[PDB]
Formats: sequence, C-alpha cells, structure tokens
Amino acid sequence: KTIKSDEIFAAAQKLMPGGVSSPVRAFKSVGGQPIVFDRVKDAYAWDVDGNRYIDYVGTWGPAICGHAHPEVIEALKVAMEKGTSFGAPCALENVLAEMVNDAVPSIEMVRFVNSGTEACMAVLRLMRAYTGRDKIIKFEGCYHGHADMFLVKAGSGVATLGLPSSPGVPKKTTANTLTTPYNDLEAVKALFAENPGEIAGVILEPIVGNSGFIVPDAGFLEGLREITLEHDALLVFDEVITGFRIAYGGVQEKFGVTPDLTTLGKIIGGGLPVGAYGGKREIMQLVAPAGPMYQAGTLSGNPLAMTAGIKTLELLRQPGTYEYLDQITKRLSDGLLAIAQETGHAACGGQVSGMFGFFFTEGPVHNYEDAKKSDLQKFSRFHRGMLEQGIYLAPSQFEAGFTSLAHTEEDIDATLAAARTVMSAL
Amino acid sequence: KTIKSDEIFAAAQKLMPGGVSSPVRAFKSVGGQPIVFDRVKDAYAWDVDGNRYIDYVGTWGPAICGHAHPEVIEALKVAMEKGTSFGAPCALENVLAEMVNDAVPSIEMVRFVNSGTEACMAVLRLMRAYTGRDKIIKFEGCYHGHADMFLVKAGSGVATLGLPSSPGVPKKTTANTLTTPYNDLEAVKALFAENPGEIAGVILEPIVGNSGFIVPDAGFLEGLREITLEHDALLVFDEVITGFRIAYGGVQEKFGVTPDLTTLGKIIGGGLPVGAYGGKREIMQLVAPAGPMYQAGTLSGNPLAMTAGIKTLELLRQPGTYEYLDQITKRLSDGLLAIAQETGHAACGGQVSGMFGFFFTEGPVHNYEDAKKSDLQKFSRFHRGMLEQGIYLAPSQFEAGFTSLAHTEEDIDATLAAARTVMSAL
Ligand SMILES: Cc1ncc(COP(=O)(O)O)c(CN)c1O
Ligand SMILES: Cc1ncc(COP(=O)(O)O)c(CN)c1O
Ligand SMILES: Nc1cccc(C(=O)O)c1
Repeated sequence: KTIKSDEIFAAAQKLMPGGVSSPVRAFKSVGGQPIVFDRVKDAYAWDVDGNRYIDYVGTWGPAICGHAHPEVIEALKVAMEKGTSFGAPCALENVLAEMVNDAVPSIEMVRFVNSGTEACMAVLRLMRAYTGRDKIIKFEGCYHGHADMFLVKAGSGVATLGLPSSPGVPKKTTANTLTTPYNDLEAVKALFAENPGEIAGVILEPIVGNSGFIVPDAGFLEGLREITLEHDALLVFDEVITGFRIAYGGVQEKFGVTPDLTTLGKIIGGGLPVGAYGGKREIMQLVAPAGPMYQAGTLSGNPLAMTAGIKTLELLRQPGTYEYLDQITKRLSDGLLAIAQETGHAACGGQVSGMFGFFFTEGPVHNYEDAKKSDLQKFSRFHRGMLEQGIYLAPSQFEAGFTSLAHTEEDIDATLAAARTVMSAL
Repeated sequence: KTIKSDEIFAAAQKLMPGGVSSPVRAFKSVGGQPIVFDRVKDAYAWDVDGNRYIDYVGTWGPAICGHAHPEVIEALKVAMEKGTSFGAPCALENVLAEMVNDAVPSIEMVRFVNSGTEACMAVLRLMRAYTGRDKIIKFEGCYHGHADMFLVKAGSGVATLGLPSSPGVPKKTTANTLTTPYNDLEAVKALFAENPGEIAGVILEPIVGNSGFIVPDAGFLEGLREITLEHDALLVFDEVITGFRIAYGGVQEKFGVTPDLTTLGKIIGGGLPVGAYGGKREIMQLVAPAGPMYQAGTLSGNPLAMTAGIKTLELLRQPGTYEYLDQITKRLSDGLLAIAQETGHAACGGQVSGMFGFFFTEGPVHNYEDAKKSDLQKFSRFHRGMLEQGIYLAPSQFEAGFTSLAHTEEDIDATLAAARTVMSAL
C-alpha cells in the first residue's frame, strides 16, 4: 500500500512542476507512482506509509557511508550551535580544501560552490577564459548540470524519458558545444581536425552514470589525454558522482589518467548542498578575486557543509573502505546477472567499487546508443516488482545504482532473493 | 589584533583562489585584511581572535531572524535525526511550497533549487522558452548570479573589484543581453522599439542591493510592468535579497506591482543553501517533468533546507516583525546621515524595512553611475575604523547593509556612537 504517498504526490502536483523538485523523482519512466520518503538510516529508507526498503540510490551518491551516519550527525549538531552560515571565511574551509587537494591528483587549488551544476558551469567558463577558445566537446548521454549554452543531449533525468535537452537556450549559444559518442576516439579526432584552434577542451564523466553505468574502453581516457595535450586543449573530468566513490582519488586515481580540471559534488557535501572545482594552479588563478573570471556564492563554504564533508572524508580514509564496497557490489552485480540468465532474460552490466549498472539487453553497452536498446517496459515491471519486494532502485534504466558502507552481506542476499522472485515472473 | 585571521587567510590563499569561496569576502577594496569568523549568534559575530562585532551583513541576507536562532537550530537538530537528504519527495517540500505561494503574489507554482544563481539561471531559460524570443534586458549594477548571460555590467563583486564583463563567455551568448541604466524608462522603451519582437522580457532587482542600496523612482516599476505587457514580454523580479525582507511578500507586495516570475533565495533557506523560482502557472508548466524545459537538482528540496525555511517563515509571520525592522533601521539610517552632516562629510542613503544603504557622496543616487561617484578611499577608512570599533559592515561601498530581528535598540545606539568616533577622525 502507498496510500499516503499517492495523497501527498497528488497535492504536490498543484504546488510544484510535475510535483517534484527534480525530474527523475516523478517516476515518469517507470509508472508514475513515486513513493514519498519519511526517513532514511544506514542502508534503508522508510515510506510515509511505513514500508521499509533497502536503498540502492543513496540520495543519488552522497550517502556512501550510509544514511544518517552517527558521526556525521553528531558533528553537525555540535557545529550548528555556532551558526549555520557566516558569509565570511572560516577555518573549516581551509581544512576541507587541504583534504581535497591531498585526495585528488589534478587538484592543486580548489573553489567551493553549492552544487555540481554550479561547479560544471564555472569549469566551462574557466576552460574558455584560460584557452581563449569557445568550443567545447562533450559526449552523448553524459550530464554536466543544466548549463544553458552546453546542455544538449544530456543524460540523467533527460534521457530518463527520452527528453533531448533545453529549450530556452538559443541555437547560437549552443553552437559552441560539439558532441561525440562516448568511447569513440576517432569521432573526437575528427572534431579537432575539423575545428583547428577552436576547441578549449573536452569534458566527460570518467565513468558514466547518467546514461546507465558505462565504463571507458581500454585506451579511451589515455587517448583523450593525448589529443588534448597535442592541441593545447584542456581535459576536464566531471567526478561529481565518481569522486570519492570509485576510489578516494576518484577515477583519475584509479585509472591513472590526470585531467587539468575536475568537478566534485555529492559525497563532498556529506548530505548537504556542496560542489567544488579545482585543478592546475595556473588555471585556478583566473578565478576571482585572484583573477578576472567572476564566480560567486553566498552560501559557498558554509561551516555546516564543510563539517559534513570533512567528517565524511575522514570515514572514507579508514582501512578497508573501498575493498568492502568492491566486494559487496561485485557480489550484487554478478548475482543479478546470474539470476537474469537463470530466468531467461537478456541482460548485461557491471560495477567498479560501489557503483553498478544493470541493463535489460545483451549488449555489451559502450555508449548511450547501445544503452537505448534496453527493454524499457521490462525494466518498468522489474522496478515496480522490486519496490513491492522492499528494494528501492533508481526509477530509470539510465541511472547507475549505488552501494554504501552500511549495506551488509545480508542486505545483498535479501536483494538477490527479491530479484529472483521478481524476474521469475516478468 | 587580528593575528589568527592573518595566519588563516595567508594559508587560505595557497589552497583557494584569492583565499576565499566568494570574491567579496576578499576585502580587496578596503585594505586586504579579511577577518575570519569563528561563530555567530543573534546580532553578533565573533573573531577567531576573540573580537566581538555587531553584524550588519547577516551572512548576506539570510539571518533576518538573527544568527543561530534557537527555534531554527532546535528544528534542525530534530530533523537531521531522520537523515539530511532523501533524493525522493518528502512532505516538507509541500509545506514550504504552499507557504511560498501564499506569501508571494505572483507565485502560483514553485520549484526549489539550491541557490539564487541556479534560480536566476532557470528563470532566464524559462523566459526564452515561454516567449520563443532570445533577447533579455537587464540593468547596469544589478547582479543575478554568475550565469554567463548575466556577466554583463554586473554589480556586487565585479563592481567592488572593478572587474570588466567576465572572460570565458562566448560573444554569441553575451550578444543576447541588452542593458540599460537603472531607473531609466526611456532607455528601456528605446530597446524595445529597436528590437521589435525579440525581447523575451526584463529582469531586475525590484530594489537594488548589489550596486549599493537603490530604490526605484516613482512610476519606474509600474512603467516596466506596462511596457512588458504591451509587447507580450515578461517582467521578472529577482527578489533573492528583497524577498521576505522588504515585506513578507517582498517588493512586489510592498509596492503593488506584480511580475510574471520571481526568484527567491537567502532567507528562504534559513541559513542553508536554498533557492527558488516561480510565477504564473501557465509559465511554470514548461518546467520538467511537467514540460520540456529541463532543469534538475540532486539536493533540491532536501529536508534540512525545507525545515529551516519553514521555521524561518513562521517566525516572520509573527506580529510586529516588519514594523520593528523598519523602526530600528530608520533610526540607524537617519543617525548615520545626521552624523555625517555634523562631522562635515558629504553623504546620502536611506532604507526600506530592514535594508539600508549609505554612500560617501551627496547624491542622490538613482543608478550605478551615480553610486560610482562615492569616495571609495574614505569608505575604506570608514570601514576599517568601524571594524576596530566593533562594528562589522559589508566590505564594499556597493553592497546594501542588513538589519535583523535580533538587533536591539542598544545595538543601534552603540553603532551610532562608534560611527561618531570614526567619522570625527577620517
Ligand atoms: C556527472 C554529473 N555532473 C553534475 C551533476 C549535477 O549535480 P547537482 O545536482 O549536484 O548540481 C550530476 C548529477 N546528476 C552528475 O551526475
Ligand atoms: C539579487 C541577487 N540575485 C541572485 C544572487 C545569487 O545568489 P547566490 O549566491 O545564492 O547564488 C544574488 C547574490 N549574489 C543576488 O544579490
Ligand atoms: N555573490 C555573492 C553575494 C553575496 C555574498 C556572497 C558570499 O560569499 O558570502 C557571494
């Protein structure tokens, strides 16, 4: 039963567009019956109707240490006694900044913002100001925030319902954005050859999460690194989802490729609204007040967000953190793929650390186009069935799933048991 | 003494651009020595060195009820026990949304975001999508976040730092931003006459705060309302600063002019990162997932921000709230102007509710150009002198000052006494 949710969502539709603060939450691609959360803790989420779920969304990435972690909460209660926002510098900004610099290879200087969208927006402007060029290359199926003159063929909630991008933004403004298929080096080389001295750089999700879970093919990241250097263009990694999840130093640390600039978000805020962008010192020097490129933020670097980020990173620095994530996630992933086979359903997927994907198609999936061959109607029934079995999964075939340090071996087994029950039907 | 601040700021400059998360905190135009806050409460702020100040910045607008208000803090402690972020709908979103709709005249449907920048960015895209036109009119000296099209004749930091239209912004996109001086109706009419059928609408600060405190001349707002209707263009009010401060319903309520869309921020977050944009239902229907215009936000509508906003608005709904603000602020404003006269310094200013301005120039100030005639060197000495006397003012001549419900009659008197001491020197 979802009586209270239906009631609250119905009322919500009269107050907010589509009745949500964010598109993907409306469940448009899986039925249209969203459930309203009341509280979350560890690896679970609870309904406004009392239903308990094993959560695989983790508020979309931030809850890697588990929901309402006791130490994060405790640190927040103590900090807010001093005020939630200053509007002036505080020591905690220095602490988190230093922690981020040590953690992320390419980051020598950082700037805190309030969301991944603000960070990506700032990084685009910075790419152009530093190179003096206007064109940017992005990949189909990737999402870097709703940046006006750039938001085109984005993933996330956009691809959730087959939505393209925009409108609003003029066609002239979006002419400075080039697109190519993810994992396609040749397409990228062609774009440079065809636009000599006009590409500021390339921005991408080192590991895709907004058009399903997609890993880069061998030599793809290395390839992009080489071609950008060859044309004095910048290589920008959007690690808003991957940062601190794939590895403490993100994908750039794990796979050994160092970008010039990287954006961070989610986990770095420990649950609160936070974003960040940084990279080579010579580039960050253009950011005001040090440089001419203007970018500001009233609540940027507020003590509460800083406190939550610091505590979250300290927890991740503990022994066996990423080993545990990889272990339970592989068990979850393989298990799902074994069950699909045993029940006769074509499927593929995979995982790296605490991030996984599962598509209802034989694949393999190398790009957004491949991802779109998935049987969306089957995913819809699968999703509803799992929900009824007490498992909460992203309400979209084009969203990667997430695991946390709070998920236990038993939670995993219970999820597999539920998946067998569900797929046996379908 | 500011030993600890100098030490922390020095280290900060090696970790973050200019050593700050936001340009204005820089103190560039006032000496260069920012003070690092440790805590804030009621109407005061405390140094990392132990110096206590009577705060007139209020973290730039949010702290209208005073810093660390007991009821807001208490409501936050209880709420976070349930988790800081869900990534799914929650009942609290419905509550705040409804409160905002009742409070703001033009708002029939609302969408929550994470900052004023995100709200203004969404509202620009919406203006264009709804009208099918690309050009926008903004005023010199106004600030609507750091979205690209807005970095033209921007106020706030850009003004303070004497920066030009920001670099890294394609000429293509900037070409769609038309500007005009504030309070100049004729200039606005000319822009329409010169661009038939291309203006989506006009966006402005109903009462300016980012190029000093500037009130609209008689008939200016009414004039803009009439010309926009005449050409089927939209009138957009950026009430990120004015919302809930000038009046419960903002400037639109106070001055009787109803826009088509309005952006909110600061106060609505009660100290946490929050933004919002809403207006006529027929326009908000284009926002995804209800409409084609895509705009998302991971932490948008999170329970902690919602809880803080709700509590803050309930406090403001209490009897005598705005009367008290107007009373103590007028007393502060007039007092400052009386002291400048008595000590022989040319000055002008004013206030509306809990928002005031003070310029070192005879004025009057009707626009950004007038504001720039202010003696910045004198302001610099005035600012430092006040700081040494225990009064914390915005580190810029182009930033409006703020008052709170926690400021007492005695705090005001102590500020006037300090101003006499300071201006007697200079
Ligand atoms: C790769 C990437 N970049 C940017 C963002 C924007 O994040 P936020 O909502 O925090 O602005 C997201 C969230 N979908 C993302 O996945
Ligand atoms: C009128 C106005 N609009 C929008 C903003 C952007 O606010 P935020 O820092 O919340 O992005 C500001 C503050 N710079 C503002 O003063
Ligand atoms: N842009 C802008 C406006 C006001 C305050 C701030 C801030 O960092 O405190 C930034």
